Amino acid sequence: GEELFTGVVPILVELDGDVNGHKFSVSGEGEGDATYGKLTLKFICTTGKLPVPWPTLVTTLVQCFARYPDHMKQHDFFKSAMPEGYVQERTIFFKDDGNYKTRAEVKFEGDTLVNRIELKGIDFKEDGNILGHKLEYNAIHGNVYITADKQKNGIKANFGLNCNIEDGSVQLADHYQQNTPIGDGPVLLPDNHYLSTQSKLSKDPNEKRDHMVLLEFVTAARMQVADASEEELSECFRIFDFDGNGFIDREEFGDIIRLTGEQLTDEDVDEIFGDSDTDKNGRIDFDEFLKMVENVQPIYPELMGGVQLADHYQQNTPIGDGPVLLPDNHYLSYQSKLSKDPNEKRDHMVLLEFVTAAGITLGSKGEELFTGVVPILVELDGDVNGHKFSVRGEGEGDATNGKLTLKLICTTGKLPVPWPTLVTTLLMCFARYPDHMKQHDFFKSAMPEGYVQERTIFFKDDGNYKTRAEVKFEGDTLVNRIELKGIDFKEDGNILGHKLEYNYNSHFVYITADKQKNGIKANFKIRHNIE
Ligand SMILES: [Ca+2]
Ligand SMILES: [Ca+2]
Repeated sequence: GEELFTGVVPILVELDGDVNGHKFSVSGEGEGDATYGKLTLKFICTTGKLPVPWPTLVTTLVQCFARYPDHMKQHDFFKSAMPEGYVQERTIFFKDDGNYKTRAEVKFEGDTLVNRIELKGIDFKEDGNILGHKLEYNAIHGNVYITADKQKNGIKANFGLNCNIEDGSVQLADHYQQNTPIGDGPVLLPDNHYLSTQSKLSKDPNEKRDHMVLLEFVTAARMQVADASEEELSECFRIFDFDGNGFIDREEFGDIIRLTGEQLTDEDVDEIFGDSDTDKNGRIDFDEFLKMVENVQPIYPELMGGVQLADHYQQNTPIGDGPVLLPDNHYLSYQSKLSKDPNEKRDHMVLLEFVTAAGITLGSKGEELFTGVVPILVELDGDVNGHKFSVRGEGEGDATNGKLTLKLICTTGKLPVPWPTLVTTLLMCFARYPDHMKQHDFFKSAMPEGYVQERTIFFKDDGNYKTRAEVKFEGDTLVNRIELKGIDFKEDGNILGHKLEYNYNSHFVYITADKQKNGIKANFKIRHNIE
């Protein structure tokens, strides 16, 4: 292997595509600067209008221009295969839509680096997010997780790539990648690492054709525990250890490891657990966790990278004196979707929550009010660092499917904090408890007359929220009335400086009884993505 990438290199890109019978060609040109991990490319659809969104093609349309730091040069397969080049193949699975299969040759032709690609797409929905042009033209980013494939003399890569849908929600594209060298000469076969990639999409004002301008940065990295503080490694362990007992069990690992990506089978999970549990005692201690972080490269970058932790401490008490169910220990699995009503002019959040109860092995009263689609009202008054605001919401809850849908409006103008920081504050009564767990649903048992739900939320390296809510029925409407006080926030921090992404991760909320207050309590870590 040799470095023809020491300076600036001219790039050509040619793609021929067919997605659901819709043919198209793309031609691009630009420059690559590997020493700074930089590309600049202008891409043109030569066949008129592109039948798919430009952001779906970014990854298909030259990773040999990655910046490999000096301590990682021995892991750069891409450059080592030059000038003869490599074959890059992918299958890209769009969530709830079709897939692309791609085959590219990336090689030198003279002193120009050329990417020649054929792409075939199938099973797309003609008015899906892809063929219906429903994605935003923003920016994409992600980590490309590389492992050696010694059998083919090359590498594999996987990564989930997110792209914003026009309604503010997120489209997932699951990438499976292979690279093999075109020639016979030696190549570097790397230890597990990843490419940290940020893509900037824009337009030329002077270009009439359907096109994309791309500025892109690609940097090689490898997670090492030596490069994180005790604090950070402890935080990361605690994401896994969500029952707070100091050790990671199999159920926990299964739950949390699947938040690092969508591409692990039940067997892959069993394997990682077995490999990490080096003393075979059925649990991952902290020393074992530290090895597991280096061996399974996605863990720290996906759970902790670019994340703002919010530590929640919660307590729920019945308003009534009627008897309630106090549960054995268990947890709630939360998935959340954030979107925008395109006809609401005020600052607002549409929130969809999926919530199921789990974590009791296998071996009513105010249930009934939830049989039952139930209308919800939400009222919050807030004060964060002296900044007052009110939120008013309405929607529906469906406990039989663990589903709720809410539209929330800031009635005082512009919300002085990001909507995602209020998601947890703005209805655990709409969780679906399995039939073997119905005796553990405190939340429904307190209805009709309801419960108080208090929290303290600690934003790491920033201020905290304190909340008090009453959740009760008034007639046939379920009402959540909340006061929120926030203090000690930094005016240029991630909260008051609005540097949190408009999306939401999945979480497991461990619930325990609090018999002395005749209720339940819970503490859990929320993970807000930064930017
Ligand atoms: Ca544990
Ligand atoms: Ca162990």
